[PDB]
Amino acid sequence: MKTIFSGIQTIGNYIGALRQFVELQHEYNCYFCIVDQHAITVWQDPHELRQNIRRLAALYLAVGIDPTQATLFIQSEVPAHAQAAWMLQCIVYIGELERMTQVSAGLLTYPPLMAADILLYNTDIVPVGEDQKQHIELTRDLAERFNKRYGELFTIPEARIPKVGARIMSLVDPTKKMSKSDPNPKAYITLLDDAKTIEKKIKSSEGTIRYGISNLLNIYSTLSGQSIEELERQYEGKGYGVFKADLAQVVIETLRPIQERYHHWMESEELDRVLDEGAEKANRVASEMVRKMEQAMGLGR
Amino acid sequence: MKTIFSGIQTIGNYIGALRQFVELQHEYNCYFCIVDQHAITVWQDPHELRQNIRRLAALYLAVGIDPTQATLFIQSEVPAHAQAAWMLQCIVYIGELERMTQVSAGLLTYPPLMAADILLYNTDIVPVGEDQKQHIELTRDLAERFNKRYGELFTIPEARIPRIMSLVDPTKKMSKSDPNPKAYITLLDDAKTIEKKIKSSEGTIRYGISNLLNIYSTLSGQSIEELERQYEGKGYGVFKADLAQVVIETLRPIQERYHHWMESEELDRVLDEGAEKANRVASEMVRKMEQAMGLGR
Ligand SMILES: Nc1ncnc2c1ncn2[C@@H]1O[C@H](COP(=O)(O)O)[C@@H](O)[C@H]1O
Ligand SMILES: Nc1ncnc2c1ncn2[C@@H]1O[C@H](COP(=O)(O)O)[C@@H](O)[C@H]1O
Ligand SMILES: N[C@@H](Cc1c[nH]c2ccccc12)C(=O)O
Ligand SMILES: N[C@@H](Cc1c[nH]c2ccccc12)C(=O)O
Repeated sequence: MKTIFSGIQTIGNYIGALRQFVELQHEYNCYFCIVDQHAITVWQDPHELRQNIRRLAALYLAVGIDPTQATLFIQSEVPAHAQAAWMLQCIVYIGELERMTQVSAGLLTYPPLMAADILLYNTDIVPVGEDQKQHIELTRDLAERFNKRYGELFTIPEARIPKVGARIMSLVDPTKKMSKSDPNPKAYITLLDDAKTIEKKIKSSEGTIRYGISNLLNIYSTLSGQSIEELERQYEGKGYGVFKADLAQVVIETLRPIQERYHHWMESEELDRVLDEGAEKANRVASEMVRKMEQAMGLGR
Repeated sequence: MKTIFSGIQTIGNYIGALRQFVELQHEYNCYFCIVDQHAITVWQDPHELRQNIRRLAALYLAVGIDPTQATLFIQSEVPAHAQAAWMLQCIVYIGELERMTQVSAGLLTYPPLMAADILLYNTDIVPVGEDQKQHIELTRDLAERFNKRYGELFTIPEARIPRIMSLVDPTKKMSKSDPNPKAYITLLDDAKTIEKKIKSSEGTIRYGISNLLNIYSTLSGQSIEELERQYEGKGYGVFKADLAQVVIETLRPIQERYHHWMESEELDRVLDEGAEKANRVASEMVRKMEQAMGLGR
């Protein structure tokens, strides 16, 4: 089976990145890494960090990520990551690092950690956007550079969101992508948003439902299963008011089961057990790579 | 006891640092790390590397380093090293790094790794020279910045070592890295090489001749005042012949033990026990670090 690696630091994420994973995970060997070591490249409150790792894990599970199916782990719990990362920072060039479009040295040297994340698992696909295209080009060069010197250890990874989905825009600025990092909470809808916020958020000159309206349609159709033409027919003479009233219900219906599970997980001692399994599985596959890598460089014995 | 940490990548060395430790290990908690991870910041042949790691260990044991006493281990075998290094590579500044007095990024980022090497063990002293003084001030700075943000978790380390020149250039310092193999005497140099190297205008033994006295004076236990006396009214030929014998006598039992360690499988066992011990101390420091930063659970 092919290998997929996703490193994770809104309904736009569910719909673009996170949704097709609940089933893709059945046809692929999937890894969902919570990159907490990448997160400290910037200022964190230890309490929020620790607590943000938890919710994320519980959310991926609440969404349908199956731990029997996929490997969901926390990056720092697999030391092979920081190990392979060091070896790769020894083969990478500063020039390469500074040329990175995107001060603590972590802001500069994190690219080799992201490459280690990927290369450790002999991954084939990396479900990332164009914003990470440069990071992938680089981990692909690093793999090639190492495979040529020491002989082939790595699969050269490819940048793909297999079965990718509609791009979700902001509710305040439909020319802007939906981002949880938005200063206006009204711009996005969070997977944990309560029925009432969703409604209010959805509620806030031409008047025709035909493909901001184009964003509400993309949201409506992916979430309801209907085609944009179905809905264009459905609302042929209808106003934005009832369309929105309808759309707010399909969003609440989607997030309800999700939110109900997120809470069971957050309360379950099974959450900690699922992450323990995932790091064991990962440490195993990763630990093996690290020693094949050292074997090749002449490290230790 | 106070903790001493030494990271290792001639007789100049032995006289300088390594020899005293044989006594010190009993009074201090000493760690002798073979920095194989630092070694890869520059081009290595995988075979020679793997090989040099082995002999360095055998040489240290052969010199008198007591494993029941100190901790001799290979850096790569303690993962906590690269983990702490990353955490410290996020608090260090690039500017800090770039002013580093000393291309592959390993050549710019290894300082945070060298500070972790030290900080992981709550080391009090680091027995290094002046060339590392910029390196130590930086690790004292990183520890400081960390404690003040998170709380008191590292002992601020001191750089103190509780000078032999080249034999071909007495204004230059002895260094294996000399293009000229006669500039130095290796610990493994045979008796013939030792003699030759030592044989190679005032003609008076008073303090390149001041260097020989210093080599002699300390491998012998005698003193310079007492050696000047001894060698009143003789010249360099005898002085040089007696001195080649104190050097052969010194290195001979070291070479015997070294060879025994090199084919003994107690070697791999001393190293296993060594990494095990390090992993224990370091691992705990690491989870204490992630605790302060909020990493994992
Ligand atoms: N508003 C959005 N619309 C579509 N895809 C998104 C949106 N927000 C995040 N993603 C995707 O979800 C994943 C999370 O990465 P990030 O871009 O940081 O959000 C990536 O693959 C993004 O491409
Ligand atoms: N030729 C030498 N003369 C005196 N001390 C030396 C000599 N070589 C090494 N040392 C000491 O032993 C160590 C090895 O030097 P280095 O490992 O390059 O920093 C240092 O701590 C020096 O202070
Ligand atoms: N760097 C990515 C997250 C990430 C870390 N490691 C990865 C490995 C593969 C894909 C993505 C990642 C981001 O900014 O969100
Ligand atoms: N960087 C040192 C060796 C070293 C690595 N880590 C260390 C920690 C403490 C003291 C020295 C070291 C050298 O150039 O030789």
